[PDB]
Amino acid sequence: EKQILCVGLVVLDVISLVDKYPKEDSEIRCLSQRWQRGGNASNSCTVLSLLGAPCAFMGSMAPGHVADFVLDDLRRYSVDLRYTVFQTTGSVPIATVIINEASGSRTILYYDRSLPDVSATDFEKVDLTQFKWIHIEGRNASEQVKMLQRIDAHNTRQPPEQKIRVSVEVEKPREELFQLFGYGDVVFVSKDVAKHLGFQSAEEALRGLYGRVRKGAVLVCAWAEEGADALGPDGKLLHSDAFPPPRVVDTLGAGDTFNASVIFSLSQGRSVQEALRFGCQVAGKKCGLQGFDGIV
Amino acid sequence: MEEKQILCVGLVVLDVISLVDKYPKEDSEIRCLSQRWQRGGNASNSCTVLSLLGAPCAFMGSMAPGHVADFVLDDLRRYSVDLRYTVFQTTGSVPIATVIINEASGSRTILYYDRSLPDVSATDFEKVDLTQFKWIHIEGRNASEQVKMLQRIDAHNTRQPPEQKIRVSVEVEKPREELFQLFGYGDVVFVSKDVAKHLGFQSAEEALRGLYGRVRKGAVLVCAWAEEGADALGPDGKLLHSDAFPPPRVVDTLGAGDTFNASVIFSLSQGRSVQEALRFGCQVAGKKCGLQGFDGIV
Ligand SMILES: CS(=O)(=O)c1cccc2[nH]c3c(c12)CCCc1ccc(CN2CC[C@](O)(c4ccccc4)C2)cc1-3
Ligand SMILES: CS(=O)(=O)c1cccc2[nH]c3c(c12)CCCc1ccc(CN2CC[C@](O)(c4ccccc4)C2)cc1-3
Repeated sequence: EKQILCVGLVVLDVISLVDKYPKEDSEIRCLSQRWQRGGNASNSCTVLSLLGAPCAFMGSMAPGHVADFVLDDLRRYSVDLRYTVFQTTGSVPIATVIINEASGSRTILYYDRSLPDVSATDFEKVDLTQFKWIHIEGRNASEQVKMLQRIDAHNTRQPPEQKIRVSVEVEKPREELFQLFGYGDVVFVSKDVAKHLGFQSAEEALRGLYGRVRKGAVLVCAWAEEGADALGPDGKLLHSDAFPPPRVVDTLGAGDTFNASVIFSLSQGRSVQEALRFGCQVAGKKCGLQGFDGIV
Repeated sequence: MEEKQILCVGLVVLDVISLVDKYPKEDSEIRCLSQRWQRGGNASNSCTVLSLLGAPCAFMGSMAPGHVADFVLDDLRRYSVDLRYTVFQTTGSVPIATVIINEASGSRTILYYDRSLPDVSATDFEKVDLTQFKWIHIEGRNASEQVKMLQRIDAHNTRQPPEQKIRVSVEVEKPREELFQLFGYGDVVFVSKDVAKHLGFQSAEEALRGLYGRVRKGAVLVCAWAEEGADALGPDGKLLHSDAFPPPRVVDTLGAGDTFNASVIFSLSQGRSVQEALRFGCQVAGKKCGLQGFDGIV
């Protein structure tokens, strides 16, 4: 059966759950601490798996103890490991995450490991007949554009029913990533990217950036407690309010939960308006739980 | 018979250090300057310093087998710390502490995670042949069990001539009510600035005057107060002081308190006066604050 492919990076999150944000130069006792497999594309596979959609993860990996944890973690979620790109240099990146249970905040201290990125040559090895949807987490944009051109070229030879749907996420405010707006059926732009571009709402960001998307594409922008908006070729702005839980305890991976839920809903043939609502409902539910498991 | 060792009873921690250029704002993503794995724990860090200073030492702590235990045991072993009294546990794991070191300000922020590792009990301590040690330092943790260990040392000392008596030090570093009974034990009592402030004291002198009535007859109460230096108070009621010796650039204060304690113990265990030991404690700890880790102190 056709799967959803997620192309991105896997990070190991070292999470410290606290009752208050630590003051500089103090010693605080953690409520709990845990290891969790992170990374945008990687979190989206976890959510797609929990929602019941067969999915695969394509990312760079370096052999060892961290890879054993990560691959074992993916296996627990039946996330297909076929396209794992093993590297001979670098390590899996580690992120230190402070989660403030009282405010719901997540603070990340990121450590780059010098792990080589998935290249266009690595992607050429992917048998595209096995996938109905391919999601690409924007990172090494010049290589990723070649991957997207490979998908576009495959799609020209397929009937409309057999075309692979594509989504791209532009989550970091890096100039190199903005070329990715012109690719994919669904383009996810983060609130962080929108604010760095001068936009003060999801609606402003969509109207201001729609000119950059491919003909027929849907541009999506989640705006935390203000909910999420989308804009398609008909010019109709779509919106869903946020659905915050009674107590916000964990926002780590909330954006990834939203993206996976929108992809899931759209792949099942739901409207963009239904997909936005579903995204907000699942991410909102996630924000009231530690991790992802409790969403189901 | 060989030179007698200094035994440190405490816990070994794995420090997961994030070196940063600024203190992270809540809900933001920051890139670390570097990240490293370092063996921590108060008594464990004091062993590192005693070893670097050249004093033979031994560490008694709980351990759970695994990758973390292999890293911390190999690290202690590189410092020739005697580990024959390591208590291997069948439940729990070696604790992990997340440390944020702000290179710009010289701060250290600790997020500590108790990994349900059982503590060293009084029954575990009963197995220690005390004839090996000239000094026993106890990092306050499971106080009711530790009080029994201290009573065992006191009982051993009643049967020994004054030259053969084992000197004892205790550290009360965490502001936990259970630990305050430990002030009544040991020849030397270390009280942290954190404990003193939690108890309402605003200076080392106030803390020493305010807490001296709780120490054993003849004990020396010691309190280091970061950039204000360190003070000590003994049975004559004379408050002793050393100013701090700050480095030109304060880069790493993680384990500075442990550097001070080990240096004071080292100095007193070598017949130096309390005044000489305070000065030495500030000199070594002040030097440590100017460098990442402990090795550069020598
Ligand atoms: C798809 S979605 O569901 O729209 C979504 C996607 C991505 C991220 C998201 N964040 C949040 C939502 C959300 C929406 C519902 C839950 C929620 C409640 C409260 C806050 C606001 N809080 C969270 C810490 C906070 O940002 C903070 C900052 C600094 C100090 C203390 C707290 C202030 C955000 C969200
Ligand atoms: C045995 S000892 O040597 O007395 C000692 C024992 C234990 C801890 C120690 N800390 C420091 C010393 C020290 C003494 C000399 C070096 C020094 C210089 C400057 C500061 C002050 N800095 C360090 C972060 C700081 O306290 C901070 C607080 C909040 C925000 C940002 C930084 C502001 C402390 C020390």
